[PDB]
Amino acid sequence: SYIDPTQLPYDHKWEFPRNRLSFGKTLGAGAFGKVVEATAQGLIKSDAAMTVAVKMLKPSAHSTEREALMSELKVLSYLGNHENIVNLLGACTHGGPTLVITEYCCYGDLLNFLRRKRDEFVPYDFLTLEHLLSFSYQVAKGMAFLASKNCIHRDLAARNILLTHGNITKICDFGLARDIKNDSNYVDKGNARLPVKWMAPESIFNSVYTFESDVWSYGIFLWELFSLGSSPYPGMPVDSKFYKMIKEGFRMSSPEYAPAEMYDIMKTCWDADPDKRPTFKQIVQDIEKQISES
Ligand SMILES: CCC(=O)NCc1cc(C)cc(NC(=O)Cc2ncc(Oc3ccnc4cc(OC)ccc34)cc2OC)c1
Repeated sequence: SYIDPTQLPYDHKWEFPRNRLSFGKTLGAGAFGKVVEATAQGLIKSDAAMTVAVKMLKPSAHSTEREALMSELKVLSYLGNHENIVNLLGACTHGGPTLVITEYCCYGDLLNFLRRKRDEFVPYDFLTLEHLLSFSYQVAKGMAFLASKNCIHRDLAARNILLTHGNITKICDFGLARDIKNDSNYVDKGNARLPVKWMAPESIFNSVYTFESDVWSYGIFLWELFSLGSSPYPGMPVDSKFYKMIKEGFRMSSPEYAPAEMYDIMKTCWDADPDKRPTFKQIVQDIEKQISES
């Protein structure tokens, strides 16, 4: 962490009346929080209703989760509106519990979209390599933006990327709105339940989260993307042998649909030395080159 989100301001330009929100289906839910679909009235100038996604806490939440949701709101408010990030539309801080209102992404999380389109994929409404290459570029653009705003995501994965109109991918963070206890992609590591297969060695062994640890996770995201939604390190459990192999330089082979030039990006993201890993800006530039050559 580079910034203290508790020292960030909350612009009351974001404040929305909670009486104007009609709650619908649950998009995602965890132990202490949820993401719910809602209709927001008078959010538009013409007073036309619109579909939004509302993140909020469950009555099960404690003061830690209440602080975490307020810091999340202050970070989302601070970041501003970028095309490859979920865009904050408003919030309800008075009259009750905190409600973080964002745009609704038509097609949900990228992981489930990739698994759904797996059997309807062609390299050259069919999913293609052109789409995958555009998703990899958009995620590095969004991540390059967060790094410039001194934000470390800490949980970069296909599950925390959303797909909307015109094949636009948006970085999100379900966080407390994800059931990490029942998600096999989160392992028990001490007092925590962490996404070990997406984590840099320095994050696992020293709990260090940098710009470079987020780049490692991006390399895992790329493997997921070009494997069409497969789980990393297939058939390998998170045990004593797994940590040993990662420290010994073992890295996954290319996913089945990854261009050789994308696997090169993956290999550099997974360098044991964080200083030898590319920046998200270098990655954007690298993918730009690859896209232009197509
Ligand atoms: C955690 C603490 C912190 O400081 N974090 C920094 C940080 C950084 C960034 C880039 C984003 C965030 N936060 C969010 O992105 C919150 C959030 N995440 C997913 C959400 O899920 C959905 C949003 C929109 N549409 C959907 C559609 C769907 O199925 C159709 C299904 C789900 C959806 C909704 C939602 O807010 C309401 C937070």
